[PDB]
Amino acid sequence: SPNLPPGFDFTDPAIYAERLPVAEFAELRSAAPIWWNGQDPGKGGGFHDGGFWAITKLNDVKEISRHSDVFSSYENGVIPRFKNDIAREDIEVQRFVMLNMDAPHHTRLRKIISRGFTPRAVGRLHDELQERAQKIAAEAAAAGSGDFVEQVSCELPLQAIAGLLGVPQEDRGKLFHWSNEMTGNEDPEYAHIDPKASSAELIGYAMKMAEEKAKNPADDIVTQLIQADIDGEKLSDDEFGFFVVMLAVAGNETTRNSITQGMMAFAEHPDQWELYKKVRPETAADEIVRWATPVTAFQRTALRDYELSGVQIKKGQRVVMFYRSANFDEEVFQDPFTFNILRNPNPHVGFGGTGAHYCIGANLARMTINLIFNAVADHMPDLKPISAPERLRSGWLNGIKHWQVDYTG
Ligand code: HEM
Ligand SMILES: CC(C)CCC[C@@H](C)[C@H]1CC[C@H]2[C@@H]3CCC4=CC(=O)CC[C@]4(C)[C@H]3CC[C@]12C
Repeated sequence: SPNLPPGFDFTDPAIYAERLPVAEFAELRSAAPIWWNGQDPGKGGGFHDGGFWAITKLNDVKEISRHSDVFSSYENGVIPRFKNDIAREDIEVQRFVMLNMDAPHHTRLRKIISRGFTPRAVGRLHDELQERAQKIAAEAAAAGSGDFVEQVSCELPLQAIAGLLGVPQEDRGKLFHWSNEMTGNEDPEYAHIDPKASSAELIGYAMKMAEEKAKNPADDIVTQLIQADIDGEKLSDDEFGFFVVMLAVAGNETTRNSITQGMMAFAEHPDQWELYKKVRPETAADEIVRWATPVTAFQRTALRDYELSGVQIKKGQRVVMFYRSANFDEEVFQDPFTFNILRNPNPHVGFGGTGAHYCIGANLARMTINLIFNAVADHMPDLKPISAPERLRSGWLNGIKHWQVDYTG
């Protein structure tokens, strides 16, 4: 049996508020790479099934991710932890998010939304995003010091997703705050905010945008979605609203945490920061995503009994894929605990295990990361931290809320 504290739960948001449980994941990969993480009644983060299988090795993450015929996103959704008292209907409403759909309906909605994330569509955004990155870093730098998360990390992904959606840059703050409220609900900084109401506020905004784009269509996702046809029928209001929920959250709660944690890594590894500033290599974004693993974990539910790496998984049981563990898998990566911005091949699973749900934003994310680090290297090459990062209290999202830095060092 692995050497862990009795009752230890790898989805416990109390851990992530303080730290990433790196030695605990390392202990599972060594001792029990697929391991039954039991959960006491009422302590299941919204699930009441006694616990789940912790999946810690990259090969097993791929096998689950790539066989969605067996491992369902729809049955319990993919988020493995909510507040302990969330109502089951409030988990099930998240089946209106494409991330939580299975084929065939998943297939139809993904085919539509992917039309706006083609490699040449993303490549067409380069100059715009570059111009924004330089402005963001110049403005942060002129302030001398401050919160890197708010001044640097959040802006470029937030502008990017607002521009893609068709949100006027003037209302971009609204998306960001609603996304933070919906994903921060277990953190004391978001105390007294009902995430259901924040979802409803964003959805209401999305419906205002749908009326705006119905009269004034434009080259943007809201226009695309309200015009979409599935075999003759428009997206339902529920699916349209939750499309914007999903996109606002993916846009505002992933890339910014890779950027904060990439800069944390560069502060800890000055060797790699000098190399980055000189060469600006095209492999840096992927090492930043491996090192940052912005999504710690997503889950699936077995639709039939299934043998995985000698372990018998039962129909109806949850498997929780710890990307944070897989991205440090000693049998995959040469020196996983070395931050190496030249690492290649780099078969990390920051964007999941591949298969039907693979991140549609991955190339956008990598562009965003490269553009913002080039701008930070240009405008604040000697930045240094002032105090420790403040981590988000979440049992699946690996967030940095705030991080005080001196842009001058
Ligand atoms: C470094 C940044 C990002 C990370 C680490 C990340 C990570 C992920 C992960 C782990 C998944 C689940 C994949 C799976 O289950 O196989 C996913 C799905 C998805 N992501 Fe990303 N993401 C990032 C940025 C973005 C951005 C910027 C957007 C869009 C603007 C985006 C849009 C989506 C969408 C729509 C899905 C659902 C795809 C589906 O279910 O078919 N992501 N992402
Ligand atoms: C990487 C991206 C694709 C991830 C996107 C995950 C999104 C869809 C998830 C993450 C947290 C989820 C929210 C959790 C809080 C919550 C409680 C409810 O009672 C209503 C639904 C909401 C408001 C959920 C809606 C769907 C959200 C916003």
